[PDB]
Amino acid sequence: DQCPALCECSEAARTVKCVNRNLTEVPTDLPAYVRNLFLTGNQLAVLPAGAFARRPPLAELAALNLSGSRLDEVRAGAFEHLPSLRQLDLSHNPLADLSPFAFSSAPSPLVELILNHIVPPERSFEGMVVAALLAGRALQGLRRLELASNHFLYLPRDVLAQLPSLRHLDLSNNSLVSLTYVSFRNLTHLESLHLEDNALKVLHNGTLAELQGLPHIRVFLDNNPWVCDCHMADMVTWLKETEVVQGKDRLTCAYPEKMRNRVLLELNSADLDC
Ligand SMILES: *[C@@H]1O[C@H](CO)[C@@H](O[C@@H]2O[C@H](CO)[C@@H](O)[C@H](O)[C@H]2NC(C)=O)[C@H](O)[C@H]1NC(C)=O
Ligand SMILES: *[C@@H]1O[C@H](CO)[C@@H](O)[C@H](O)[C@H]1NC(C)=O
Ligand SMILES: *[C@@H]1O[C@H](CO)[C@@H](O)[C@H](O)[C@H]1NC(C)=O
Ligand SMILES: *[C@@H]1O[C@H](CO)[C@@H](O)[C@H](O)[C@H]1NC(C)=O
Ligand SMILES: *[C@@H]1O[C@H](CO)[C@@H](O)[C@H](O)[C@H]1NC(C)=O
Repeated sequence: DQCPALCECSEAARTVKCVNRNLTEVPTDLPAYVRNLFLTGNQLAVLPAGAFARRPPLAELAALNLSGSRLDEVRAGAFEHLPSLRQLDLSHNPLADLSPFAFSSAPSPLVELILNHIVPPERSFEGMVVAALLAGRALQGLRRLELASNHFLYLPRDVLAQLPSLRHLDLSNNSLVSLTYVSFRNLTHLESLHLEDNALKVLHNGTLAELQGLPHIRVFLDNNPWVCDCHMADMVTWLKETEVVQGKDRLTCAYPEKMRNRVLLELNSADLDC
């Protein structure tokens, strides 16, 4: 019941905030009632196994925000003994060392995992993150996954295949160039796909047909360097026909120079040349 030093607590809101206080470790005496825990703006460095494990357990803790706390290492079992944990945010931490077992018929309770801007200053980083996502099949109930701003070069096919509860996937502000060797064909449950601010030049017929087949999907494609040549014709025709693209009026050509900033929806065959 008390409230740890350097924290603010509310029994009524079941909320604990230990924010911008330069904590170097997770407080040991958190009250058992906590449902929402904010540990942002600190200097944690490393989160060890069982960093939140207590007796009695924090059995009500459902939302945990560790954003912007200079974490460079998250070790195996860091989140163990948190049977109610639904939402975890590790964004804006330079995670050089994310254990493959950081998050792991007995799946993790996690539903939402927010991992934006986790890439440390320049062993594949994307590979390390994917391993942590897929270890033990622990992330079965995961419905929302955010992986913005990570310098990722590819859309990881294994994540789409092996997290089939996913409803929301954010890969905005990465460096994706192509979707050619990834299939969206069977992603029934996928409701949102954020691909804004990548390096995509064009979408090909295969991709377009796959997306068109999904019952719930909303795709975000703004601020990519689209190339308005003859290879763009299928995508322009699709864009005119589709309802799955959000804010489709904003999509513009980056190249060639004579088409720069032209709206894709307005383009006709005579504009799309090679
Ligand atoms: C985790 O805590 C952070 C830090 O307070 C929240 O960060 C804010 O996020 C909003 C929406 O993305 C931004 O517009 C703010 O400017 C952010 N502030 C900072 C300092 O980064 C973040 O929303 C929290 N997430 C959850 C799920 O609690
Ligand atoms: C936390 O650390 C930074 C860097 O030393 C400092 O500027 C800041 O004042 C500290 N925060 C608090 C609340 O004292
Ligand atoms: C986009 O990504 C780059 C690379 O991670 C980053 O430095 C920048 O802050 C990001 N933009 C936003 C809005 O976060
Ligand atoms: C969806 O299709 C991919 C191949 O494109 C396959 O690996 C994956 O298992 C499929 N998903 C399900 C739920 O069967
Ligand atoms: C319905 O709308 C909400 C808010 O726009 C969204 O989160 C959800 O993904 C949508 N659901 C489906 C099934 O499209």
